[PDB]
Amino acid sequence: NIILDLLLLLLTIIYSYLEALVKVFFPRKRKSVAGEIVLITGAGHGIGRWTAYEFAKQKSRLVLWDINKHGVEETAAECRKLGATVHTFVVDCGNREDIYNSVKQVKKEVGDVTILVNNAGTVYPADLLSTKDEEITKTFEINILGHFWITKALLPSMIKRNHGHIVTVASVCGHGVIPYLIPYCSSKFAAVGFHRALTLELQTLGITGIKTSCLCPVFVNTGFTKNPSTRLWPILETDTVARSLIDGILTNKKMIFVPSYYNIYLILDKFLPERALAAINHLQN
Amino acid sequence: NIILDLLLLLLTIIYSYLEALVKVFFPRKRKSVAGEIVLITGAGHGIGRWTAYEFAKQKSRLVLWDINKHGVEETAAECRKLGATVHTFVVDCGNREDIYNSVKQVKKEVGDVTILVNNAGTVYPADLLSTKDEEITKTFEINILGHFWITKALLPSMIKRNHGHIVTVASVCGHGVIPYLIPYCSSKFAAVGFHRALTLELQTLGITGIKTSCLCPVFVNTGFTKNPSTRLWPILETDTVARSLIDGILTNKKMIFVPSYYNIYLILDKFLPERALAAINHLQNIQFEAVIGH
Ligand SMILES: NC(=O)c1ccc[n+]([C@@H]2O[C@H](COP(=O)([O-])OP(=O)(O)OC[C@H]3O[C@@H](n4cnc5c(N)ncnc54)[C@H](O)[C@@H]3O)[C@@H](O)[C@H]2O)c1
Ligand SMILES: NC(=O)c1ccc[n+]([C@@H]2O[C@H](COP(=O)([O-])OP(=O)(O)OC[C@H]3O[C@@H](n4cnc5c(N)ncnc54)[C@H](O)[C@@H]3O)[C@@H](O)[C@H]2O)c1
Ligand SMILES: O=C(NC[C@]1(O)CC[C@H](COc2ccccc2F)CC1)c1ccc(O)c(F)c1
Repeated sequence: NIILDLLLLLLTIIYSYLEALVKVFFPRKRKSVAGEIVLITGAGHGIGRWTAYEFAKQKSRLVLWDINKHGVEETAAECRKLGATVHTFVVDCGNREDIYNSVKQVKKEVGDVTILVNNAGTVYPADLLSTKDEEITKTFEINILGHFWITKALLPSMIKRNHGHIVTVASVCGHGVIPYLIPYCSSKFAAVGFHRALTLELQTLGITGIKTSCLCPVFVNTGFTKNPSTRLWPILETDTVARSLIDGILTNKKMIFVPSYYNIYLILDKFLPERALAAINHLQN
Repeated sequence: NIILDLLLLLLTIIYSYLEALVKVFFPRKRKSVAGEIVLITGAGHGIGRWTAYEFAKQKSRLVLWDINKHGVEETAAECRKLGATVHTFVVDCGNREDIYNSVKQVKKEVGDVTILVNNAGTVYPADLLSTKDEEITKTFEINILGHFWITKALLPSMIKRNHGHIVTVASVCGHGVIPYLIPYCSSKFAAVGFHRALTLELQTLGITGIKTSCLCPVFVNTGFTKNPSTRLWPILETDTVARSLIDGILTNKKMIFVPSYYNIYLILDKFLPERALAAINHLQNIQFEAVIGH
């Protein structure tokens, strides 16, 4: 396993260098998001909090949602320090009725959301037979079902004006799988599927102004899960993931992997049947 | 589009011939399923009904589940004609409490299930803004959440005996997407994710005796979806899909696409230059009755 470990380091180094080379040779155009009404769910901590900071620097109008009232007020105070106008609401993003009532409030107090970042997430790591049925339902209610209710509530206005951006925060767990996270991986696959089907349906209907982005990071140091011993993937910092997300949104990138070189592990999976799967699985344990 | 059509036709003719060549050069071993207790969900019609017929010919003991008592008893009558012992139960496979109570009944009247075929599914074709929230919940309750409850109830015995086979009936919609089927595609991606994560967790735990299979067919002529039309994929017959499934199960195949050459369309998607996606989308011309605006 020494040879495959060093080979993958070089493949990672080659991809990371060639990406930065293409980023200078063929730069992608960056749109403006100043004055857009951006709703961010799960904005009281982690990826959502630092994504709100990126949108505050971008001069957007923010609408922050979370069940953690103290947390979302801490994010809002920093966004205001950054010069942004912020509105916070305590919303359970896995409760359909709470979402619809809160959208009525956002329309009355702020206006029509133009960028939706479905970031709120939940996880209860455990093997399948050690999970609680309530936790499995909670995982689907927040990680995918809530994406349907928020998107359904906010899409009508975006379609009317032919202008919007729906961002789905999924995970590399929506493309690949990790043991002890069966319900979580299943809901993250569901999140990727929703992003892909929504993207295709907007093209089929002739709706050219509504963009879609899907954020798929590896483990991020937010406290979301206990720290692992992952030698191949990096233990990302929150600010780095929020920077990758804002860059992807401004550039209309449909699938944003963090780190971007994760796409090689995905390409290797579709061309690997099947004894070489376990060899790379033990290089990260 | 004449040039790209012949390029796709050649890649389908070559795959179908090379598969039959590998099927003779490196044949896969077919296990026996005689005497296994096989639970088939949604067995009152379509894929589930004809899969039950394949397992009846294989000499397994069948446990058929469905909300339609009339249909599941009609499938059981034919399985009995085929020489099989069959037990039917009226179970809502999207209801957690109904599932657990029914598993207690299956243990008392039949025994411990060894092969679970999570086949029951639903779909409500419509664009996202024309869907009903009840339909979105129903889609997830049956197409994925029910897979969790049934698997959780039946896995303990399989782990105790180091012997089982969990079959998840997903769709090509769990790998790719079709417009007017956003909630359905999302639920089918979740079914594929569950199959893949369950497969990996069994390996990680050292459980070697529990096999997993995932059935991913294109449109099948079962009435599930109305007037399906595909210019590049065929409109499959039910018996063909049930034959592909039984062959995959007996051979411990993890991902069963019907037709098997669909894997080329999936490989082409991961090496897609954006402008070539729309060219094959218009040549495919996927049609089916759905609620688009009205
Ligand atoms: N942290 C990682 O390692 C990681 C890996 C990839 C993807 N993700 C995904 O990124 C997203 C954010 O994760 P994070 O690491 O920033 O987590 P975090 O714990 O730092 O913050 C998540 C936030 O979501 C909020 N939230 C939870 N349930 C909610 C609900 N019902 N309604 C509203 N808000 C709710 C929490 O209160 C919290 O403020 C999630 O979707 C997660 O699955 C995380
Ligand atoms: N038909 C296709 O074109 C097609 C394409 C690929 C995948 N699939 C999948 O194959 C599976 C079977 O579909 P089909 O075409 O055989 O459908 P079908 O309509 O022929 O039969 C489905 C059966 O499931 C039963 N069922 C529905 N809801 C149930 C519930 N709550 N509890 C128990 N039983 C329930 C129905 O009563 C019916 O007997 C589904 O998971 C479907 O998504 C179908
Ligand atoms: O890395 C993420 N979590 C890490 C854990 O907190 C700790 C490790 C276990 C997996 O354990 C093993 C795997 C293989 C062999 C033996 C193990 F013990 C999963 C939970 C994580 C969490 C969310 C994500 O979205 C994501 F991409 C990654």
